Amino acid sequence: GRVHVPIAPRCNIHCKFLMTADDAIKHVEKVKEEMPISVIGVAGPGDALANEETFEFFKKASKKFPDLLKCMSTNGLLLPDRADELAELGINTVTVTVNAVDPEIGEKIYSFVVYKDKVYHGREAFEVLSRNQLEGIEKLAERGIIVKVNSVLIPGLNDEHIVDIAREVKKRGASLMNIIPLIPMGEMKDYPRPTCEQIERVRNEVEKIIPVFR
Repeated sequence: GRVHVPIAPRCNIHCKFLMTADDAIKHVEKVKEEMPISVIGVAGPGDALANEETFEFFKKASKKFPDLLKCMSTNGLLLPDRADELAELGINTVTVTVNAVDPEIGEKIYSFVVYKDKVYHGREAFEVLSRNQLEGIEKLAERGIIVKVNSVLIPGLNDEHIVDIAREVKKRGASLMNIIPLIPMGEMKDYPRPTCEQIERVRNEVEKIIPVFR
């Protein structure tokens, strides 16, 4: 019962691990006529916040679809600058991908970040992303938007660090954490998919700090 529309091509970060807005509206209305829908979301293919089409779409969906839950996923880089607008457009839930809170780990996950038309590399890239996404969680949460945090479990990189993430995002106002196992491909093809003993171990530990999606 959830429709995601692909209207957000541009991404503003490089992590190592199409419709117009009006065409997406017509798609939702056609899908609603054939299937019960309760949620509309924007999640990709890039970052939702890095694309003006995202906000044009939710503006129109506000009028045409007041009853539906509205959600989006983002890396959070633009959340401090867009959090107010998201609230005004009726976004109910935002999923923020947070893969580290310690820069010695985060610098190994992100290669660069593009923010206000400056390219940051390496450790500075993660520090900019991390500050913005964590502040963004609190700006969303204080406006009533449900914040869900996605964290990719990278064995040998952040596996023992996920509970630190959970403590930090809980302090900022997150409601739920979703631990996602790494699927190695291309960049970081040399990392393994986590064992299922490990994924359920970390889920059980995180659950003591914040609710976990299951």
